[PDB]
Amino acid sequence: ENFSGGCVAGYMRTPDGRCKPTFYQ
Repeated sequence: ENFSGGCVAGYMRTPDGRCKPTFYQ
């Protein structure tokens, strides 16, 4: 439900329609 939408900072915006965290330590 509403998978995409407004994401937060640090969440790479995939070019398909999703959000992924980029906390590479």
